[PDB]
Amino acid sequence: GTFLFTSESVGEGHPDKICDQISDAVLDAHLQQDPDAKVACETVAKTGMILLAGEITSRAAVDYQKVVREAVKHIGYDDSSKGFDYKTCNVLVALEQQSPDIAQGVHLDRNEEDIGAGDQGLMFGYATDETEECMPLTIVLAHKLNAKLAELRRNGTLPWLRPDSKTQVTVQYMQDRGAVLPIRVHTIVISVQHDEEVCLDEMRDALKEKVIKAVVPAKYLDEDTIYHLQPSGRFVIGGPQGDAGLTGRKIIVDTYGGWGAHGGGAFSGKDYTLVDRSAAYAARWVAKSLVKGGLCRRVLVQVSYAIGVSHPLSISIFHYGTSQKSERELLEIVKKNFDLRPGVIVRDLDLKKPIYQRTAAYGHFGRDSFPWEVPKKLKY
Amino acid sequence: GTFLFTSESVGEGHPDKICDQISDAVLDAHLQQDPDAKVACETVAKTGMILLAGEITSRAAVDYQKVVREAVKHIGYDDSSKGFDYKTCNVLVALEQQSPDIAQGVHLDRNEEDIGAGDQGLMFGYATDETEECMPLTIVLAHKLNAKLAELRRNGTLPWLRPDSKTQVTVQYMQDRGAVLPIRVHTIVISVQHDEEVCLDEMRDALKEKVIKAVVPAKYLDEDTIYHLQPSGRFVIGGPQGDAGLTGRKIIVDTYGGWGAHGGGAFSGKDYTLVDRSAAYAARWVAKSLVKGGLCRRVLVQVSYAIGVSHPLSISIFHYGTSQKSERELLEIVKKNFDLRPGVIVRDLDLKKPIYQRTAAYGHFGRDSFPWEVPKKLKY
Ligand SMILES: Nc1ncnc2c1ncn2[C@@H]1O[C@H](CO)[C@@H](O)[C@H]1O
Ligand SMILES: Nc1ncnc2c1ncn2[C@@H]1O[C@H](CO)[C@@H](O)[C@H]1O
Ligand SMILES: [K+]
Ligand SMILES: [K+]
Ligand SMILES: [Mg+2]
Ligand SMILES: [Mg+2]
Repeated sequence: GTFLFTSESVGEGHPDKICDQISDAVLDAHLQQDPDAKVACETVAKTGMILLAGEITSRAAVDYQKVVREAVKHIGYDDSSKGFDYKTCNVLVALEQQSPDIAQGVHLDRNEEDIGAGDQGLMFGYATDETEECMPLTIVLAHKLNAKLAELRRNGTLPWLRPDSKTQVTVQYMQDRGAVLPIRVHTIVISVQHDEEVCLDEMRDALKEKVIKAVVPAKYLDEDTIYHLQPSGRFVIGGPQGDAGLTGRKIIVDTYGGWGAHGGGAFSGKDYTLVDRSAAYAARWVAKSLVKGGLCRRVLVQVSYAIGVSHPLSISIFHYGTSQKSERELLEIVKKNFDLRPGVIVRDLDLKKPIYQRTAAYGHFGRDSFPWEVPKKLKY
Repeated sequence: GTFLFTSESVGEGHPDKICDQISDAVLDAHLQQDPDAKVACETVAKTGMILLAGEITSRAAVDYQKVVREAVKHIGYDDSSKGFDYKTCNVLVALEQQSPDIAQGVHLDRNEEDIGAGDQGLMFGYATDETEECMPLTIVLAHKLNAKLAELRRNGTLPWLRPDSKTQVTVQYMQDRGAVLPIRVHTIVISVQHDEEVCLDEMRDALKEKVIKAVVPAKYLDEDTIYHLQPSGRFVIGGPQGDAGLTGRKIIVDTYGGWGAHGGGAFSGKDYTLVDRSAAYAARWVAKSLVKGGLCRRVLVQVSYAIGVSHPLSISIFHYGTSQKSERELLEIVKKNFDLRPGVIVRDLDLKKPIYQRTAAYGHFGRDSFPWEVPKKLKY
């Protein structure tokens, strides 16, 4: 009755995550000046280059050079020896207004409450009672391993670390009436960029003693756990020099690590009218409210939209058999307690607030008591 | 016992799909000259611009200007009146060699059979007996609606159509012992770019009579079906001018439309050593072989890898209760019949053949009898 499940995460300096953080830094900069900014900012990163591409309509005056470079500085790429330097990289901007055809169809002359969806699409929310934060253990551990690397890099415990890292965690689970119970960690992978001077054995020892053992509860680790630590043997070249980055290429790292489902939309760089983000946040909020409310132990929520239409086209609830109530009953409860119009979500989840850069690494869910992580008390 | 499920698809000229097709055109061009080319080609599209970014190590001599422009020509963007023209757009190239640190860790001096994975990561395969091609009806219909638009555009039946389109299909399903049974189409969305001269009513009538009714079996369509046709009211600006495109931003459109699961990796622009693609193809192949072999009606397969390691780190089978055999038994059958090392997958699925551009629109699965769509006869 046991099975394996694997999730991955990446660090703040993984080239794809760099792009997500910059895109949300641009979004936050606009919202600080114009809460109703329309933002669709894609970022591309390669050796020596940050490119901004997309559509922004805003009353703000934003210094893109400063915003991008400050974001890269925060990540830690501040010297050519590290492969990338905020002081001297190229920043290119290819930003235009929102298409007037889109503007007239989505929000122009529409009361905020009844604004249309900024696009069609589908979105999922997921929650599982296997952790206090209602997230799969596989991805929670994966995120925390990268966070520990960043912590030990910035505090100088491991000065040889560089910002680009990847982790992967395989957990053995037990089935429990549709719910899942973690038993043990089966395999951990860690690859992290490092300086030229540190040897492989020193790095592998540190990754086991100072990162994994400092992160993963001992009850999940045993003599049989498999460790793949710096399995490439050498990872000096990294960041954008090692691998092109793009916004929206870590959407499973951003959400549930393969558990639940995904509708395909990226989060970073998008204002609240773009339901790919806001509706995914709302769907998480619904799912966690159902689990924390004791109606189920594990649940998947789908919603979908049409461009220009405020009300969702479909809503679906899948509880994996972990509720006494039928899925139909849960759907009725959701409809009585939630209003998933984008012009209502924005108020409930405070999505004009410039807090988006905080979401763009280590997952959008399970952390920091964002509004979508604070369950709603359900009436039924 | 009924529920809704929604999937979307996009056309060949959706800016994200444009990028996928160009990336695979570049991949195919290299493989035509060098079957062992190492390719990691990202594409970015915005008004007037195609940018290539990434890492290629190859003995080929490729004319990127010709390959990109020929791909855009094939899609149909051949005049400024359409928003984009292969003859006069900018093509920028930021391509470098594969990182030597990656090269030494993955494939250098390693027998082809025992080559390491080109990265860590997780991948899923999925199959469902609800259609002959073992795909969810929602996404099959969504793809076919875009294909019909492209057919009627290219054959001149609807000369006002332009290449950029999106569709979305909501199906009502019935539960059947873990399997799913389509009952009816609940909602269809179609948005497609059009010329300035055609009126909204003419377009909406054509989309219902010449596209939907020509694609969707009448048994699924009834008086209650909801149609959202050109719901924005105007879609003249489109393609990259309307919305920035990036490679790997339609990964759910590329796979199962929200059904099953996804590990996060993009397909287009990647050679066989990059398991994000090859292992996803192999996982589809496993899943379809199990369903077509009569061992289950609906199944999800996970695999995962570590960079530099040939053998998978984990394999998992989820059959939704649609088999008499346990999931453990199915896993044993998979292990006896499949070898999921990347240096074996390449031989079984012929992944050095330059056929990748054919996969980059209308989904990678359920079509064209690619090698991963031809089930393996299982011994057990
Ligand atoms: N030499 C290497 N060893 C391990 N991981 C690497 C190496 N070079 C790059 N990576 C990571 O793998 C990703 C994909 O190549 C990169 O973005 C980086 O995070
Ligand atoms: N005016 C419009 N109406 C409907 N869909 C549109 C419009 N403009 C662009 N789109 C589609 O929506 C996507 C996201 O904006 C675009 O890439 C395009 O496919
Ligand atoms: K890449
Ligand atoms: K976009
Ligand atoms: Mg990537
Ligand atoms: Mg997109």
